[PDB]
Amino acid sequence: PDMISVFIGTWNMGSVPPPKNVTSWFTSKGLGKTLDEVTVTIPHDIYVFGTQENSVGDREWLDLLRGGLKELTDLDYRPIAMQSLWNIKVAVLVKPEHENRISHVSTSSVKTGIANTLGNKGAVGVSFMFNGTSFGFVNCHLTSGNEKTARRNQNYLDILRLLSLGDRQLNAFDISLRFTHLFWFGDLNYRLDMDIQEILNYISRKEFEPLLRVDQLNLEREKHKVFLRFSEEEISFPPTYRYERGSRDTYAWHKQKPTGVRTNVPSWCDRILWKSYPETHIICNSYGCTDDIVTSDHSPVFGTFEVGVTS
Repeated sequence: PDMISVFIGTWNMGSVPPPKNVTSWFTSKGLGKTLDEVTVTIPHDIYVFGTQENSVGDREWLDLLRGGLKELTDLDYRPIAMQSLWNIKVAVLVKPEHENRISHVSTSSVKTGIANTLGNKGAVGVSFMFNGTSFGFVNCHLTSGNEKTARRNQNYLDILRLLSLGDRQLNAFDISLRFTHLFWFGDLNYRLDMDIQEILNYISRKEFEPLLRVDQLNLEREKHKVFLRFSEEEISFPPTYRYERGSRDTYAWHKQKPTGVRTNVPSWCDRILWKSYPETHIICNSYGCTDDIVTSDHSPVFGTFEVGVTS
């Protein structure tokens, strides 16, 4: 073809296995810029899944994917690559009609953290050539905590510099330049710079712009300190973190435990960003979160893209 559809899913699963049905994730049905207004489920050319706090072993986890897509699309999707760094996992699967259109499949992982305290923070990446065009997919999980924006940016640049995706002719290059299309997603862990009470009312009024204007990620992009020249689809879905398990009508922003009280204001922790080489084309058609996948204190986020490929 000339254009291809690429699904990207990122989901911090909360150290807890997924439920049997996660169709909503795969089909971009939920809140935000969604595909609720389609009934024929049209398969995508490439499926990319990023997860954080994944308790499922690497082998078992790719089976569920392969199966969920076979049951949704009737096609035996071929897995191209998988990378894990402890509980950070990414997998890429492809429509069988494109298996031999793919080459130079690379994988890498990097453990961010100058004295990374728990040490489950880092990234995993895969890169490959679809016909003549090269792709990169970075799934990461950066430093947690409301006040740790500085550590998150340092993690970003550490991933940026120390991750060896693609082949080694691209090495003086940096990741934002090694690839035709570079998708960066995961639990970036940036939070809202506002007090609990105002955040909740804005969410209850469905007024998201006053919240997005104090989102830490947006702020540090606007200070030109991270993700320089990356794009993000505008966000029109509620913060995906953090919910009580069981449902999606309760932000667990102040739960007391024998390990200390945790005050995490609702935030858009889970993001899909992208950067393309100039004069190359890419359009985002969905960007949202599900509202029925309840196993995790995060809700999964989806993004679909039409991407141009050569031949």
